[PDB]
Amino acid sequence: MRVYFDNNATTRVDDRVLEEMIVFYREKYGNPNSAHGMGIEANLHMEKAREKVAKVLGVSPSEIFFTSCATESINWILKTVAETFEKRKRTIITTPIEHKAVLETMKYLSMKGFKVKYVPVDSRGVVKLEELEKLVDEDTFLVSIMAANNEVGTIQPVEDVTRIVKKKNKETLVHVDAVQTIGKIPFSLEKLEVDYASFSAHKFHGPKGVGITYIRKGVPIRPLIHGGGQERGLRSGTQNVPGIVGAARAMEIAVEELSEAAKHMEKLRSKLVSGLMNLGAHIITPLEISLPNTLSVSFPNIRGSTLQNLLSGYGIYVSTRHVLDAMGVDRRIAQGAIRISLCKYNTEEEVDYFLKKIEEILSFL
Amino acid sequence: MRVYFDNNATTRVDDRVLEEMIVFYREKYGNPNSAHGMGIEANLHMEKAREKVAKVLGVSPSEIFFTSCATESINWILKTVAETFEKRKRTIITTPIEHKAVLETMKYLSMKGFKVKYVPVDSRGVVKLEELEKLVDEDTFLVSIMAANNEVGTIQPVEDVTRIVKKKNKETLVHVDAVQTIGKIPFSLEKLEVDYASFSAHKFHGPKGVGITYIRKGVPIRPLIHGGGQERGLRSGTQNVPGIVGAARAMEIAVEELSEAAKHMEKLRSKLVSGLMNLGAHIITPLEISLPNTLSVSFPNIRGSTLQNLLSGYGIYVSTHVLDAMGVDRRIAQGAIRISLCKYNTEEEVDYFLKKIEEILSFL
Ligand SMILES: *Cc1c(COP(=O)(O)O)cnc(C)c1O
Ligand SMILES: *Cc1c(COP(=O)(O)O)cnc(C)c1O
Repeated sequence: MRVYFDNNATTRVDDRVLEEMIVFYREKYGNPNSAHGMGIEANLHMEKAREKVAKVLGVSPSEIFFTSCATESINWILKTVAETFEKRKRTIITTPIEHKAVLETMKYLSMKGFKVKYVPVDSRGVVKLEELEKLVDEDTFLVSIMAANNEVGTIQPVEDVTRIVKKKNKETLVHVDAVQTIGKIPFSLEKLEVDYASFSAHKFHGPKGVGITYIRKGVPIRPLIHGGGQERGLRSGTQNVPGIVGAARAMEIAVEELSEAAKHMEKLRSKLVSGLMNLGAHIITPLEISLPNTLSVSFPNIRGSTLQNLLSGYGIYVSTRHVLDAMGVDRRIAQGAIRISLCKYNTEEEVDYFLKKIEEILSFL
Repeated sequence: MRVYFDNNATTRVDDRVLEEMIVFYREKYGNPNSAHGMGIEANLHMEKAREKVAKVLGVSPSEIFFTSCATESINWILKTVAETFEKRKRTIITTPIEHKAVLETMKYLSMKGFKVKYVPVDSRGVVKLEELEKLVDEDTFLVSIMAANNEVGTIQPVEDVTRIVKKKNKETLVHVDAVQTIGKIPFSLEKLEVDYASFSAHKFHGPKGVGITYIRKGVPIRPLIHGGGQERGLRSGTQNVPGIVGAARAMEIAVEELSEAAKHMEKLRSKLVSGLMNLGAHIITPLEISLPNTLSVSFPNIRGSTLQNLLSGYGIYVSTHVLDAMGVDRRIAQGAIRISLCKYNTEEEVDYFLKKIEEILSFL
């Protein structure tokens, strides 16, 4: 049996999404910027996708931008916003549990002369709100937080972070890496009061090669990619129409089936939690404040990679750092840590299979 | 019938290409950076794609990088190469007929304090070699030239350009926007001696959302996209595996059938040229030094947009600074439409095009 439990790394495209995408590869393949009939037709569907994404997120179509991935969206926002504040402001705040897309960009901005401060997180991986309040100063133009951690699944208090940041400095902008939200926990930007947000379609059964960016009307931004003038002149290059259409459909389906999908994942996760603890596993993920499909565990007596390799040999796929370290997790636990991440298509039969095979693997070791 | 003559704007994905892509959406959907079996499988196919592209272009697999589009590649190269020369060198040279991906990036680098020089082109759209030799100096760290113009089709003397540039300053790097080459004219980087080149899969029956970048082993480059470490740490973000696999297969097919395709397109283009000239059309495209599929024509006293609009109504798709750089008269420019064929266009479509465009000219 093939058991894919690494959905936080990427997901299989939904059959409904793929079907819609094929139309744009085979029939409506026009360039959305062309003034002719096939061009206007492509542009129509691209705009319909943008509107569908805006509706799901609760924002205006004009605030939705398409990129090649969330990593691009993140580089774009962090780097161009910084660029608009050069000579004026110099302080940026984020957390040490952010994805490398954010961290490596912050590392780059540091080299360029910016001051990046890191708000620590507690042992459950939740940002320390009291330390955040202190770190935010008048020279702070941007705060970048994630809606949920990809490795351990810890959900962050975005609303409190936004409220606390605005009270300490009304002008500070907030960016939310919202990649792990869609289809796992509810996420609307309608009343969230953030300025920028990043999403990746392949994390919610959408295709790879497509990122989604929310940029609040009027906030700072410049092009990371200059050229033909696509995306209101802010991100040039021919738009990945098939991808954009699939991604929008994927987002809509993910949010529409959220309630049922979340209950189901939460249920499969509880079966995994108990079955693994009974085999000697330490649970790293804080179950009460985490994505319902995510479960980071550890068998301290075994290297995570060794466990990962053996599971893969049995047709079971899981994944295997800077996050656990920031959480104060013991090095021995971190060394044997593996991440199990479900999707709406995972079943109880796969969980039973996973528990049975992992027990065998463990007895041989 | 439906006649798509706007292949230089984008093309329909080859059925053979799409068939391969579908496998990566449905079955082999692992993250190529994942350490497990599905990750290894995706990484494997992604590396095969890289090798297939390297083989086609005559370079090493380690010199091939995948992006989201040629525009991203162009931004990546121009912006980060310039970044490495900050406070050292400050002059960049390009032409006025370059695609906006290049011109807009130059406009940005100019605003950032770099000195951008523009080598003029002749009335046929060919870069003036004498002026190039003159403009390149010791402060010139990079020269960006296109292999062929997308609007009028003019093929540029890339070898001469590189040769002239190296003799004047052996340290100057050369980037070639090679987007309009693949599947239209032969293009190998094996003995070309350039440092960077950009390609766009959707211009050769590959998917949209995929760019191919050639970076000579050892030349300057920094990440435009920082993050997880993908593409040798030079371009992060989860790689578009289905697209990469599709783009490589498309490139392989395009080049493998270039000989037959280019002759077929040239035959179709000549029939179009004669038919259009026998209707009063001025031919803006230099037939002697241009892509075999491209034809920029203009009817006196008829706006290109109007002509394009009517052609579209008849199920015929064509498109409407390059002309300004070539010295083309305003009136002729305003009437310009661009016809661009692909290997799948037919003689039947050309006849239909000629018959309907005449009918249209009578109503206008
Ligand atoms: C996957 C992920 C990213 C990066 O997505 P790419 O699609 O690879 O660009 C960024 N942030 C988080 C939280 C992620 O899970
Ligand atoms: C189409 C084109 C580009 C841009 O390609 P995108 O895929 O839209 O990034 C760049 N240069 C030339 C010559 C082109 O024809």
